[PDB]
Amino acid sequence: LAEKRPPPAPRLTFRPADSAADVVPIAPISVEVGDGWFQRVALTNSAGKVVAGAYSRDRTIYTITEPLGYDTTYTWSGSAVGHDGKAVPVAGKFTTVAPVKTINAGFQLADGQTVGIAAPVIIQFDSPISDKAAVERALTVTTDPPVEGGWAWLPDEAQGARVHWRPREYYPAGTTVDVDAKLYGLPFGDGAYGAQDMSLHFQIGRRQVVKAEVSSHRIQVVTDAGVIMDFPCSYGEADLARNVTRNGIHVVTEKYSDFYMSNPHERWAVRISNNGEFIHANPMSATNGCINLSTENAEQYYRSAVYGDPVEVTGSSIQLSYADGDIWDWAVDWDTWVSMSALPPP
Repeated sequence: LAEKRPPPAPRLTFRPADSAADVVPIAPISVEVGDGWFQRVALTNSAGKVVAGAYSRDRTIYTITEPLGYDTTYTWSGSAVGHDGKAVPVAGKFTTVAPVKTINAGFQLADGQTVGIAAPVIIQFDSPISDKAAVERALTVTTDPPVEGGWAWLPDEAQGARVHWRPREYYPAGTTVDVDAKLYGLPFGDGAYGAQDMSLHFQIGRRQVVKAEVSSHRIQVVTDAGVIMDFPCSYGEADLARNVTRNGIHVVTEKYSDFYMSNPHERWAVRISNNGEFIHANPMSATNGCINLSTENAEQYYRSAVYGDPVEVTGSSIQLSYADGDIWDWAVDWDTWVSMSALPPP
């Protein structure tokens, strides 16, 4: 009487497909239907935590907005209505990748920390890294004002790989810094995967430069206010190479009102290298390896020093090197720094 052909059943498309394994936890997750709309859709993990997602306006595509765990099986549930009014089930599952190890990371600065104009940004991993190149492309640095700088890999330590970021010149005073590392779901190398996304905000403090000419027996501290400290001092006399204040731009890191160090008890000490070079107080009259001040002067200097303040050392036979230990970043040419990037340069 009135004959014809039955019309369209809905057509579900899962990205990722049912029973997929080794799914990367930051891949795009979705279920798309055709010839019909979604009545309900929801995705849960093995423990029944509902994962937040979102429909498309047409309500024919559902998508996950938050990223997933590792080594976790997720399942789909819901229905989509066809032109019938016939509801059809939306049901499926997949398991995310389960890496050999999650490699972590951690900046050596805190959020909101205020530092000197030569502060490097140091990320320290808790493992070696096959694809250093890939971990780098995840990194982003934003400064205000904008400033030229660059990532660079140093020799893996006993904790693991490490990477430093350095602006080519000093930060302008007051510069805000915002660094972002998108490492979650990131294949570091082999079956190892990045622990988690990281981010850091910090600011550069007042411009303060130290001027330390070994032959002058003087040290100067210079700021926006001008020379604010000119002190007589004693440098390391180049008679034995254990006892020469190394040459080049140093960076202040630690400081102690009172410390006890059984070398390779200080007062008002400021560390300017992991080789054990300090600016501090000690009984003298101008030699050694440090930079000696009167107790009174060392105290004045000390109270003004700040993590990341540069100390310019000049006129010395022995350049500051990797051998001296962190921070040896500013004691190499920009081109050689750029060379240490795991990606090729502009």
